[PDB]
Amino acid sequence: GHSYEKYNNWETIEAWTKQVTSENPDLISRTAIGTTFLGNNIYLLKVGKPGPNKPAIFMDCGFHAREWISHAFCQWFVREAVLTYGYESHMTEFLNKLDFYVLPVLNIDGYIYTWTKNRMWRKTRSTNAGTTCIGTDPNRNFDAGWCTTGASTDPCDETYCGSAAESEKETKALADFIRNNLSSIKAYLTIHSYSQMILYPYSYDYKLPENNAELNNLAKAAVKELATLYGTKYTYGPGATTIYPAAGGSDDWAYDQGIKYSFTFELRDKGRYGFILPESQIQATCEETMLAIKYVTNYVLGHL
Ligand SMILES: CCCn1cnc(C[C@H](CCCN)C(=O)O)c1
Ligand SMILES: [Zn+2]
Ligand SMILES: [Zn+2]
Repeated sequence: GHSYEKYNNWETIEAWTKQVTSENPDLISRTAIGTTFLGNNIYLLKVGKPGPNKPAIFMDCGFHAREWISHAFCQWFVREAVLTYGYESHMTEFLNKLDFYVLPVLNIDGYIYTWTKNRMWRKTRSTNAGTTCIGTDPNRNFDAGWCTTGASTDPCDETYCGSAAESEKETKALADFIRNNLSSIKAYLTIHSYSQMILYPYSYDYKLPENNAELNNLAKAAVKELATLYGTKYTYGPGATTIYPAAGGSDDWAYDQGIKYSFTFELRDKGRYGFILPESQIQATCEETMLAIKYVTNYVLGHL
């Protein structure tokens, strides 16, 4: 059975994508945007009250298999949408005016692998020529400074960028969906863990986006909002001044497509538990993260 306060295996998440859709037909529709290396359907939930020509926000979770709190967060976001639509002013305004494309688990194959064999798996589960080493880092596989600094050319590395940009079925599917819906997607949010940061572009080169000042003040404000609940401390900034290079990211790629609000969220903790964040922190982590995501959503809605 599914629980929003526990980590759910893929079979349970997949069943939940179907059930949450059938239980909430006037707010949610489900599609499959492609299949993974292992043939699993990559489900996408479109959350919002259907209406003519609505702007959208795209959010994905589970790029990196071991970052289980990310997968939990996408599910919590849907939980919140369903639960509070009609019961709280902001969420119902959000669902009435915007559509949210929520991709709960991008790297399904890796996620399954973290449940069956290796809790610390990160990459996809595709095969690489000339080696028995498996997988490509999906967040080094986008066409954004592809395979430059911070992305490894070695297939045995955790940061391998793949044989080519969009070599992975999962990243090709995501990129295809975004390119096909570029005129409506106004923001791109990608959920990861750990380290408690809100990043924005650029991580493939030492350069700053043209709307750097705007993104910095929004990230700063979202960090402040997140902290109000439990005092959790996040850092933020463009990759260029905040982290070491990490070329081939989807945030940078989405931004270079023209999606001006493109953010990577790295959730709890700061390293005590790292990727193995206890289930007892799911609720609090998701609740505080909701405050930042809603802050960003509200901002986007006011900046259309
Ligand atoms: C200990 C935290 C490590 N961690 C895990 N996941 C991430 C997300 C970044 C995003 C980089 C900007 N595209 C990355 O893919 O490197 C960081
Ligand atoms: Zn990650
Ligand atoms: Zn709540």
